[PDB]
Amino acid sequence: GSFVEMVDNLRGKSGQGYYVEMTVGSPPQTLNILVDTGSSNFAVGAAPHPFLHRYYQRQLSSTYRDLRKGVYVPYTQGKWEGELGTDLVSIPHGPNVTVRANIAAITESDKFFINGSNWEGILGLAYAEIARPDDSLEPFFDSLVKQTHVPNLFSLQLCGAGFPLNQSEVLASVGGSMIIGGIDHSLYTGSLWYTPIRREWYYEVIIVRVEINGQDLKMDCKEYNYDKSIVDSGTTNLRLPKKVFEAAVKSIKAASSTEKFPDGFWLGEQLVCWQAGTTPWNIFPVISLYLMGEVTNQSFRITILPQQYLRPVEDVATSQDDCYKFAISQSSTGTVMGAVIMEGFYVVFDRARKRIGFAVSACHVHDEFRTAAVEGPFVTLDMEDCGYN
Ligand SMILES: NC1=N[C@]23CC[C@H](NC(=O)c4cccc(Cl)c4)C[C@@H]2[C@@H](COC3)S1
Repeated sequence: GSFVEMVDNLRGKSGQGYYVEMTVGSPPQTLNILVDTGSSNFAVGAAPHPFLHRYYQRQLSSTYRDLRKGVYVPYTQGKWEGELGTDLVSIPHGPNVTVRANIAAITESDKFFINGSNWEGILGLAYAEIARPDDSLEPFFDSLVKQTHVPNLFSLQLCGAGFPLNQSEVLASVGGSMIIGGIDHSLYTGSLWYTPIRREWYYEVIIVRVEINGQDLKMDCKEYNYDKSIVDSGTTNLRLPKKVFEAAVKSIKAASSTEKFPDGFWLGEQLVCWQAGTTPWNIFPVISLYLMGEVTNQSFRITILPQQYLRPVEDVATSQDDCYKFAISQSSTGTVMGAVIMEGFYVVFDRARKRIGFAVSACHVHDEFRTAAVEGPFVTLDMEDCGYN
């Protein structure tokens, strides 16, 4: 029904990530922690860094436990390195519980703590199979569910503002809700539709059809999920496999062709600005992603507006102009439905029943002519064929 104490517990924005307040150690040390469904490690800055206003101090925690194991976590656009341990951990605006949980204490990093992003750690909410160094390292949400009576389910309402937020504003604004252990009915409208989690590693789903303004992209559906499709709040953009990305950009280009933009716009590098309030939303197409249903030969679709895929940024100069970057980009690791897609929907991570549910978000950005949508059913065949092996 309602989990009031948890509503409004998030802050941030798609460009810097959305975070939750957590406490670690005895006495409690307060940190802001990235909410990240595309990884499985609870990891927190543990030594001074130019971009950390605070950090985990283990010697000040009487409940700290040293696991005496190192962990090294490199990805393409950055990396972190640190020391494993356990401690006591709470979420002040979450359920009224304290659990013992694995903490990776981060001792060295690169391009990980971004300047004035406001978070000091990351909460990987995906399954043990992609935890580092191996799956024996129990992810925070598993610890929580084993140690308390909190149901095996969480739900995310990420709220994009629709315009830029300065650092004072980003700190003062409510950025959404993470409901731990439940579904809050005031965070969405219309029905929740559910798609099966294909495999408990990332939050993996299957896309069976893509449309731009109703026009079927008409690729073999295996391309849409090559080599996987995941829901991932720790990534900004909607990321698409090279072949899908090329065909989608061609289609979006065609549909918006009454204005032409620099190639740097479509590559997500440079911004485009219009005079205050004149953004031509209507020239940009909607994007529908059809997902596999729970019922045999039944799918459903989530529909997003350019208000989701054009990400609001502050102008290079100083103007009153409304400026945006193109928040769809190329991926070599399969489809990634990031913050900008998730901002359109209430997303229910139903671990217990091995499914993800989507509903129109009560805080999604729209205009008077269109809104985001979650609709079904559609009769679709050979949907298993869309998955990659
Ligand atoms: N899901 C993933 N998590 C990882 C840690 C978090 C990283 N994101 C950010 O710092 C970030 C920055 C700005 C906006 C947003 Cl939304 C996120 C991305 C990493 C990639 C490799 O795995 C680890 S993908």
